[PDB]
Amino acid sequence: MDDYKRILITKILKNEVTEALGCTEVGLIGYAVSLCNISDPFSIEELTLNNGSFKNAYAVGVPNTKKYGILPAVVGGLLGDHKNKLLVFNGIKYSQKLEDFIKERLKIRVINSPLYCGVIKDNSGNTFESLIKDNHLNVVIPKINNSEINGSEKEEYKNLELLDFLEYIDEIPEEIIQLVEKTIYTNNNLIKGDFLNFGNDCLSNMVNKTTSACNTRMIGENMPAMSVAKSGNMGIMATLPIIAYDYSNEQNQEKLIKSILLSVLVTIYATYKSSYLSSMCGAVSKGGMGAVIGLCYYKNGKNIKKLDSAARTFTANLPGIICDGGKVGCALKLASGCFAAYSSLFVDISYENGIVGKNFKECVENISEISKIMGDLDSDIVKIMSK
Amino acid sequence: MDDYKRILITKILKNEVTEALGCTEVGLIGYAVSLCNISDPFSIEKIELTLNNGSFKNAYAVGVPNTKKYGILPAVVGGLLGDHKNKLLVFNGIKYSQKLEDFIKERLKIRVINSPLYCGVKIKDNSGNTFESLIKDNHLNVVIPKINNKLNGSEKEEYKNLELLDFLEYIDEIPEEIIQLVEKTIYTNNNLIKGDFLNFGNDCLSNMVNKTTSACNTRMIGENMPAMSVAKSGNMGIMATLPIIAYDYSNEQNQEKLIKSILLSVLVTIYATYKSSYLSSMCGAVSKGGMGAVIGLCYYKNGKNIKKLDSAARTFTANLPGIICDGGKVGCALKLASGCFAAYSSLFVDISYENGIVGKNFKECVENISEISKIMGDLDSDIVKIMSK
Ligand code: SF4
Ligand code: SF4
Repeated sequence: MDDYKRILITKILKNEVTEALGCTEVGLIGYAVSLCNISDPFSIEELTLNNGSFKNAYAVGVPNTKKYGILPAVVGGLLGDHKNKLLVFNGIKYSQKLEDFIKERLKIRVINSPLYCGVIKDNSGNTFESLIKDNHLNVVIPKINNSEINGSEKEEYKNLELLDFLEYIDEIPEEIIQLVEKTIYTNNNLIKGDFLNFGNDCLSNMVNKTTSACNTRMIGENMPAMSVAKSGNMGIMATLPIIAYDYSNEQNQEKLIKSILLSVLVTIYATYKSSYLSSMCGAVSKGGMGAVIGLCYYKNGKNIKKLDSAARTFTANLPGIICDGGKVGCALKLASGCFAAYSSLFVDISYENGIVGKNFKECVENISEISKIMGDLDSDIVKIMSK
Repeated sequence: MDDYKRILITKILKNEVTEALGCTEVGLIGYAVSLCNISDPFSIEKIELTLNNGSFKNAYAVGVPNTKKYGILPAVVGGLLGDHKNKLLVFNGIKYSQKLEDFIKERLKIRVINSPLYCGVKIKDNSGNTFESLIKDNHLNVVIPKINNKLNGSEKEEYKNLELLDFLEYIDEIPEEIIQLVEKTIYTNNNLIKGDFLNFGNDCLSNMVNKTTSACNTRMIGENMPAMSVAKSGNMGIMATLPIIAYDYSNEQNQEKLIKSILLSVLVTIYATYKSSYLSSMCGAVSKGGMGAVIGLCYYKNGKNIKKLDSAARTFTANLPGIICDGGKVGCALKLASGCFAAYSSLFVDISYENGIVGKNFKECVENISEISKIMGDLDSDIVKIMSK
């Protein structure tokens, strides 16, 4: 209908929906290490990360290494090129000898701060330092210019309503339809085998597929994930429950496309609302709100009261949860999210009950404010993991 | 097993496992209001209820018995229509009058404070008379007027130094009094099941979530039915017992096995509560009762297996940590439902200790969970600040 709304939503969809090869933090570490440009990787005789980064990278698989941790990311950066940027681990040939070489020399130190990735000395004596700072991945020392969006457009998207999202998925551009199809493609390709299949009912398949794709993204497979806001697990949480619900129901193409589009709209909105960093698991919360709105739209159509009830039951169900770092166990958390979505399709919770919001907007507002309240917990998380 | 261990375990089980009629916060509010002993409630000009963060949180959206209503204002009306001599049972035998609710709604000015349990009522009437009442610290102690009511640590600390092996050996030589306690617990909690709350199938976990949420919803809406509570947290007891009851209902139908598993669940729940010595806005009921329930479920499925119980604890710790305690509500049941999930998912998945906050065994898992609860702190003030809108 409206013009400014369609163009803003289309632009933000083209912006937020990207492809991230696995965990972004190991990718950033490898990119910084390749920016150090060590000529002979075996000639090395210095990594500084913030609490959240060290947490997320302590037990996550690095692409094309079949290993977990920060040392594989550093070795892959050594064996990578700066021109690949966040895809620094592409085309590499992992050498166990270089891993064993760097293990004795890689001295890592953690700091309490926002995003900070600062790196090495060689046999000759030369020292090469590099730094990547701020929430937006901005290189400060290699100065290699290279996603952002100005605040006015984000603010205009925050001023949208659920009705606007319902109207947008009825007048979808062809580029956005193909984007949704490519998203479903990338995230469905992440399903490899069984990870948590405990039945043949709908929620069984939902949990199975979601946990399998999350585990695939975690174990360091060389398969990209269609991420929203550079959080791949958030995109998995937003898309896969809806995919598996559609698989166990009508097997509808356009219906699933529209439901996932509304899910992504809700996810982008929630991420915009949760403007502050948080140690609360933002991926689970936001992706699950998106997924439950999409599932309610698939079940009841364009029904405002049903979507409000789903958001209320979700807010009452699984609010507040720790983001203890990218891990194989993260899949389990997403599994819980699936539950929180399905349970919200059959339960009504009054607005008075606790932190529950009065509608979709107020639910998202309350969840975002509580995420702001839970605050900086990454310091204590890193202190715990070190033991 | 050792003798001192068995005697301590029996004492602590008979101590923590009590019967709570629930809805204790609205009951406290109604009792404080009834201590004013208002003969004619309709002569009031302004009421001033003062609650602490925790009390206002837990009583904001809980059902009041014999009122069929939710909130603090129904509790205030029920206290006005009650007698102080009824103590916490001010709401028994009452006939709720919508007219008195509509009258008091215009005059009830509630104010929140940052303190331990505090319920102070200050009522004025048309004549000019003022009636004050106050309840401080524990529940049972009214200060205005001065009807005092007083509420060892060595036993708690000795219980903290036990191992899961002690709990496994105790459920093999159980005294008869403790067996009767477990059976009465199962009876009380199965009687709390009233209808369906989240039944979307006839499979095992469907029954688990359904029955658990049904009994929690029954305890929440203000029914005058007692609940077998552990550490006076009824939802904790439901979370610890009912998942095991429902898994046994959908599997082997074994009596002594279910008794032993629920006893181990209660042991693990009490242990987790003892370890989390500091207050937290994190949902302690879900966490502790679910740790008990998942240990009991692992004991029912795989028996006396240390690695199996370790894996269950690891997957549980990785699964659903840090849920909010946003006040006693109908939605609380949903959280408990999630707990069921968090337990069942741990019976078929192993999570390495390297994955995040997970500990190397059960003991370390509980220790990390307790430390994170201690770190999260109060936060209830901001919770009520959010709820007030
Ligand atoms: S818990 Fe959620 S936010 Fe934290 S690492 Fe896992 S997927 Fe990401
Ligand atoms: S939300 Fe959890 S901690 Fe809070 S009252 Fe309900 S069961 Fe207890």
